[PDB]
Amino acid sequence: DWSRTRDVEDIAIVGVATRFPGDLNTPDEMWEALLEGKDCVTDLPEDRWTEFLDEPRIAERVKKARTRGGYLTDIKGFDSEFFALSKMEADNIDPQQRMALELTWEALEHARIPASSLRGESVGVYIGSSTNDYSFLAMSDAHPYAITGTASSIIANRVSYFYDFRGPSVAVDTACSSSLVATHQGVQALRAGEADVAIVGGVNALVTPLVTVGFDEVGGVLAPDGRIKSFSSDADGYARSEGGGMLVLKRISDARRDGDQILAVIAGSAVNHDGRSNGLLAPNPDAQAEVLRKAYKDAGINPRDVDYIEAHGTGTILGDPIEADALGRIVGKGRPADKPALLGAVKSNLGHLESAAGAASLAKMTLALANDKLPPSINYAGPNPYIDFEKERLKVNDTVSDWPRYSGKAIAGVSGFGFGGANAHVVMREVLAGDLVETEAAQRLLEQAREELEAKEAEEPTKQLVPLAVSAFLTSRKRQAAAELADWIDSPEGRASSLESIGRSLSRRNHGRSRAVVLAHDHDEAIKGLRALAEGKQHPSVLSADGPVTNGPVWVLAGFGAQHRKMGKSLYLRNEVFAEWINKVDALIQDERGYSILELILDDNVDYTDATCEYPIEVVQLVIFAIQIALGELLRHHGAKPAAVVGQSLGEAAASYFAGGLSLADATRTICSRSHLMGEGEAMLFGEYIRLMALVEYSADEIKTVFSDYPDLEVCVYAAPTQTVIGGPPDQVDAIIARAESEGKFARKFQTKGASHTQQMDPLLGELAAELQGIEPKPLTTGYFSTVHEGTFIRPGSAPIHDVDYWKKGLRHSVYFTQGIRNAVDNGHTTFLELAPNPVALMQVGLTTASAGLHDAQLIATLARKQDEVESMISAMAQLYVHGHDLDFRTLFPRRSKGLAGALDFANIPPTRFKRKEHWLPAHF
Amino acid sequence: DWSRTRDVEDIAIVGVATRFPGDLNTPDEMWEALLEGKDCVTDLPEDRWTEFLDEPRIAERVKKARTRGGYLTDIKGFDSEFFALSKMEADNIDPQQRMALELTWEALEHARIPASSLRGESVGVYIGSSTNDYSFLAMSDAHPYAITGTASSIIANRVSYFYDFRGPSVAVDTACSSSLVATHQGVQALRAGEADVAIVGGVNALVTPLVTVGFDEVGGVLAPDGRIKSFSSDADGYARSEGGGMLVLKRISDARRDGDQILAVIAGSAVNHDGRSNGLLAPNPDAQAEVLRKAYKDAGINPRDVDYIEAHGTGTILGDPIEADALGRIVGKGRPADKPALLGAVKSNLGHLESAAGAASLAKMTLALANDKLPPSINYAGPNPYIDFEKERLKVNDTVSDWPRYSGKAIAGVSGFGFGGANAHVVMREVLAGDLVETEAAQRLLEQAREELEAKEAEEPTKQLVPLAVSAFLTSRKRQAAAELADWIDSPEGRASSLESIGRSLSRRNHGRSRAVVLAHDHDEAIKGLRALAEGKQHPSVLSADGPVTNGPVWVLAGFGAQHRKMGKSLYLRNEVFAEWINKVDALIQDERGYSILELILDDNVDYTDATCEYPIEVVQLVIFAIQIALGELLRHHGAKPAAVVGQSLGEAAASYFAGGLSLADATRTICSRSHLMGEGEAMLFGEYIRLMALVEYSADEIKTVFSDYPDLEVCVYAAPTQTVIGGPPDQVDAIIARAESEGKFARKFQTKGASHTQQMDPLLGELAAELQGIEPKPLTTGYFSTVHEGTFIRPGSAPIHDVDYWKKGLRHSVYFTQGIRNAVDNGHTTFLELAPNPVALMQVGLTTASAGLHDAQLIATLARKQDEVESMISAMAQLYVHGHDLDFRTLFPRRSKGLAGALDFANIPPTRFKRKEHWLPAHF
Repeated sequence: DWSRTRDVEDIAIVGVATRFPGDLNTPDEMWEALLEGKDCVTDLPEDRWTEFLDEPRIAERVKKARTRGGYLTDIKGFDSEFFALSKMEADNIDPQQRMALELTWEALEHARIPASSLRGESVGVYIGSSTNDYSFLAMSDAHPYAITGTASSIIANRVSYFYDFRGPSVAVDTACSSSLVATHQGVQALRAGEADVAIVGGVNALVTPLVTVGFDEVGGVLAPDGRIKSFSSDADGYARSEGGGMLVLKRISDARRDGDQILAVIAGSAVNHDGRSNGLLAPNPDAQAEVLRKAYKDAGINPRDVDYIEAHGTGTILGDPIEADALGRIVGKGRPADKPALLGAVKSNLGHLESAAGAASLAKMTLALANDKLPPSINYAGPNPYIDFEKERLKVNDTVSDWPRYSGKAIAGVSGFGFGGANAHVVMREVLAGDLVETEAAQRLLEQAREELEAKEAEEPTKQLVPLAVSAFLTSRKRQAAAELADWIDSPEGRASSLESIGRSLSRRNHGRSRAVVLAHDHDEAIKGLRALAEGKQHPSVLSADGPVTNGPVWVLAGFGAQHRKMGKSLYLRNEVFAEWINKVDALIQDERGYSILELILDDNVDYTDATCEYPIEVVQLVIFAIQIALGELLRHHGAKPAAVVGQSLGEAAASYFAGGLSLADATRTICSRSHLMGEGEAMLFGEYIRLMALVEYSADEIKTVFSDYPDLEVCVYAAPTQTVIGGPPDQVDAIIARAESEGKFARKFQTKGASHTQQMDPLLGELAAELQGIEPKPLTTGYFSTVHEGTFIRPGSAPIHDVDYWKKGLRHSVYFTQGIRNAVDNGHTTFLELAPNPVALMQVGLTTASAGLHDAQLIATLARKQDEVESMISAMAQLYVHGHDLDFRTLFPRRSKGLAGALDFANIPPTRFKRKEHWLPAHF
Repeated sequence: DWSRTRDVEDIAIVGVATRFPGDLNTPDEMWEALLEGKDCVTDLPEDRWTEFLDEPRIAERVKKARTRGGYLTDIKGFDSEFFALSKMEADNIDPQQRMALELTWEALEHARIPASSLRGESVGVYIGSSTNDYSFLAMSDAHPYAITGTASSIIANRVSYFYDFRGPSVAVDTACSSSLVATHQGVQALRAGEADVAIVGGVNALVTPLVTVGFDEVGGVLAPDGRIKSFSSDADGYARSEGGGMLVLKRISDARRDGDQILAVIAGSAVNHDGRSNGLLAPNPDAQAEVLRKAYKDAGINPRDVDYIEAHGTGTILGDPIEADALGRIVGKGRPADKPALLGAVKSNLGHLESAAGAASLAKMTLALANDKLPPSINYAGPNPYIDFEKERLKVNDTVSDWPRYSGKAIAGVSGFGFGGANAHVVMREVLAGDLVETEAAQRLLEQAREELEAKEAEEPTKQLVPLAVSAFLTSRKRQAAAELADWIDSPEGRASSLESIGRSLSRRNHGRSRAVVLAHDHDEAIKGLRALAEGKQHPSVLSADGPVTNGPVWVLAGFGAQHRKMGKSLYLRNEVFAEWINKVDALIQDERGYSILELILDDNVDYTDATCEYPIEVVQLVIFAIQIALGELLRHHGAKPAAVVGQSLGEAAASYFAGGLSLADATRTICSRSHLMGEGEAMLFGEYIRLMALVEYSADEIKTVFSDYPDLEVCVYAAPTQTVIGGPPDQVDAIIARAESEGKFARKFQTKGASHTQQMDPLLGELAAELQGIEPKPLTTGYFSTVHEGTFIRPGSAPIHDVDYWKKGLRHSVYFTQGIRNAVDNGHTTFLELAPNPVALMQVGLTTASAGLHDAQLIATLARKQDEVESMISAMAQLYVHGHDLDFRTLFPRRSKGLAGALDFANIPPTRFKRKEHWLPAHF
């Protein structure tokens, strides 16, 4: 009978913003006032309308009028610096635009949706306004800036400009029901694409008495006392008020997917017109009946099941019976005498907000549905004698009461009728639960580690590290927030939080250009770091910056001499993404070589030297290669992406995969063949043709002059401008070591039996090439710095370069690591990230950057020896976040209890604070 | 690739209204101007802005400005009487509202959709406005009426009030692209229900120089000469203009169903925002590319197939290259160098209509698509050096040219970008052909009649009667239109019309309260009648009235003594609905009695007396009963519906079917059994028990006093207050005839062997009741006047009353025909319609109405003897239409060539004329 004809989604409400009379600037303040039954109407403030006063003719006319209603405590204040506006431009801005910008920010903050994440997205803005009062002050004389400020279209266009919204931006105007119409258009859009999020609301302002005087001149419209008595025997008119409100709307499927908290659900809505009634301003009950029937038909809900109606409630002796009649025809039809539809109006509390009444009504029901209480309707001294509630199945709820839930759930209706004839109705219902629902030995070692780990935790439970993010568009604002946050944490409410809720809440706040992160294990550490961050004092557990870096990060894949007894073990057990990719690489290696690496990573006795019989030279490279892949994909899972990559003789395979030149399977083949061939080749020869490598503190120019006396020696790696790795027979290297010592130059030996990038590789090329057949190089798609091609930068989209000859050249010939780093600095890159079990290449990079004139380079280190594998990747992510690099900070705080225990999560941290300064347009008249 | 993801309909355009500069008040004037390349820009009129002038400070500031653009010749004029507005209220009405009311009327008139037919329907109004200039004049001092007049919401709400629209009524505001946005919302609504017709457009007005001065103060915005040079090397700004336009939109399926002419088709549309660009007023090419891609994706059209683009064309040196760039990215991508997308802008002809540019652009393309020509773009002195048209696959069409039709059809795009960032695009295509597509002897006699009819037509072809309808809200306006229409008919253009096109066009005009109809066979007769109607002179071929009657018509089903040789024959051959229902009744009678009546109707020799062996008393009733059913259903087919019904001893069966008490089959059984039983019963007895009936000029009171001496006599029918039909033995009736003659009272005998409503029926009741078993009386659903229950009115929805005992009582007891008529007059009924082959009961009704004090009763007569069966039902329909009764006058002019020869139909009759009087708000400053 009343089911949907069209298959459409239900819209979800995730945010609310309030700027209503009575200092109701937040939903929490609004909810308390409604329960207490607060009358927010008050006399005209002494400082309002002063521009028109001082003229005896208009002044006495104003006094004769009523001039009593809801007025904002502060309307002139405005934080122009926050919204990037000049004083001259700000002074010529209608307060309607100011409210929209402020309300939009609060709504997203209330919805815990970072405003930065919505930049460039398809977000629609639908706002209702009717009166351009502010434009009258400008024309009293003026500046051209008043054209944009006082325009109605700019009310929404400006919002979509500051927040960078790429969706529809229109300002509707249906008089007293504009807010509901704007909500209707947003709901219809989301059901028909065209957007993913929608900001819907309305705004009004009483800047001049022209409209108020006009209504008083008509007579019988304004109440003498300024109080509304919706559905009462003492109705005598209404009073005009100012304010605004906003809502955030998303498809219920998206809200469930994204983890957003759902406060209420909009099942459907409808709008129509009264047509030819007994005058333009005379309501027509017949049309009101149709829109109610039209709305509930779309919502797929039988009106007999409704529990509460937020009526228009204009306190008119003649217009109230008409509204009740229509409700009885549709809503109050067939109901038992003991199941009336509760009735109420918010205008009794706040007044008649012309273009914002719908927003106030929607907010009231949204909070009521999110909670489980129905606030009363004040100013009810008895039923209207001209309305038969018993016959119409209605009841005016003038006391705090709970939802009857006739149908088992909560359903509400919001109705708003304009004075020109336009009508609208919105159907709302509570959120339901249904809306929240759509290798043998390796196992043996794995079980032992988990049992040992669990047993050790019982003796000493470790305290999890929590990164607390603080950000703002200015450093001064950033540190002010930290001090406010620290004070709240020290308060009993803060002490009663898990310290993971606080991080989760902060991760969902706007991530500005000036960013800071605090690494705290408990509340006390967080307070100390935040207090230090309140000023410029440094702190080991505090990361801070003043602005983002120009260019993206560079990933370094060296993976040489960075192995120890237990690497990749702790993070494998305590992380899933890292373990997942480790297994995938293990399976590929098992297919190729026939053995698993997990038997080595999980085993503790193995130290990769004399503990593994199967060519320790081979396994070491494979384990490092697997770790590099897992770390890179882990960073990708959190949103990180590399602008450029570079490797040093061992990470070329990993670098290719990250860039995109080769697939994971193809890259695994290259490293496996390279590693196995080197291991067997080194064991094949011993004593006769053995050649070892050593490190020498020499430059490229010095190497050419000194290699003349030593013909057989070759250059292997250009680690640093003043350092180089060379290989050759022990006698030649021994002489070089003695020669360098004679000149005071530091040198080493690396104590490594293996030797790559020398003549030993020559026999291996023939068989190496055959094994590598079948690989399919692809376009890079990412910046590259080939150490084998003389450190020449390669742009994304270039032709494939990872052919077989590429790997043979790298294995045999030297690698220009230092040259590539210098070229990257020339292009402007300043942040370098190393993926390895132990950072050893950062020192080499630091020397190159300093030699190139860069001394404040960002050297980020992944897993390091003798440090917890966790709490080191978290720090690496924080540094990327601080310096403006790509990172989804919300991924570090996954939700455990979605829809079950939301109270303990999402702590009540302080909100963003604005510095409001007077901005008004002088006038004399 | 570009096909639709969602299954949605294509929207059709059926009407256009224009109020653009250059006296372009009609599409025909607009189309001619575009072809001629007319520059509608002109200097400021001397009579404009005089209120602000006379002040030296503002006056010299205005002169220093440009003050050159498109201005309306007459803006103050307004026909308040037509729209029911007082002088005080009209003076405080913004011209934007006035244009919307006028444009809406013209659009429906252009679309040939009666505005009266849309009253109470789900019609949406979406109108774009940005500046409330008129409100500044009111506040210079004022009246409260300025609140409604100058409000933006009332621009659309007032339209939906005057025309009684029950759909959405909202006023959008997106600055310079509001008109396109309004069109977008209407298109989306129609695809998602919520409405059946949509009025979309925009309006602007230049009442004050405040906005013009502001732009001049900025500098670099307004052109010094006021001329726009869209896409030219001499672009130096633009000029502001005023005007408005409207369109009528319907789902293409509905337009095809209703016969509406389709001018163009809207495949799809889209809107978005520029986001954070280089300033609020700086356009963003990236967003423009997305909306074009977004729009064509919805339209299911590949952009490479577009043939013409109606660009924004603001004549800005910096904004024009940006628009071209986006077009090249999407539209001009992959095109051959010899297939460019033609480019043009209407702003060059009219100027920059802020909130009405989209309406002007849509109208231009709509006329171009309806025709087969592309108008040029004026002010093109060479391509812009900063735009590479060859590389972007674009061409500025500066000459009259035909559609290239790259894809085989015509496709166009309209783009409008606001100064705040909002953007929109609409895709249009021409209307295609595919869019316009989804009883033996009786036959022998039927063929003879058709051949004889066709043969007779050749000797003398009959001239078809055409009812010409003229109507208006006042008699004076009605007769003024007739004189204008008559003059046009006498003109060569009128003489070149079929005279059926003229009627068809008039049938689709608004049907007001004051209505008139002219029955003309040729043009000369129509002119003579219209000229007579121009004044109060009467004319036999002219039907006129000053206002509708209060209550609905009453249908009278007597069908006694109204048979002749050839009844229902001429209309059966020349009408389909009448023939259809005749056959259905014939089949039912064939099942019951076993013979067909068509053998009698079609036969000419039969005269229903001595020519039919099968009980002429029986066949006569059946033939009359069949005719009554056919006429009633024929009237229903044209929209007529009865408020009440009444019958006289023979139409009770037909009256029951029309009311709804009984089904057609059940009613047929009652008459068949009644007729057959009477025929056999009368033949059963002869001489001994034969009793005949006679008419006597006596009243009911006189009958009671006179029946004392004659015991056996009975009253049969109370035909009139002073007349009565009685039955009895011939001796008793003979004495009554002599007695009446002795007193001078007229009497007759009826020369009828049969006699009903007497003792002869008593034996027939027993068998009559058995035959009638199984009938299922139902609720009436219509007013009834039972002549068997003492003429007591019965309201609709009453319990069934047509049980078996009801028919036995009527057949045996008298019928109170006069009493029922008097009761109907008491209830207020004044129009009586008789369904019978020959009107005989009207005389009886006329006497009763006069006796009750009603002398101007509307007595409408159906088919009459010795008159053409056609041209008599047409007159009956005209009288119902004239007196305000329900009738779809469009059904009398069916379309023959839909989409084939539309030129010869839908003549170019004069349009509605308004009397405009000055209505302006004085101001001093």
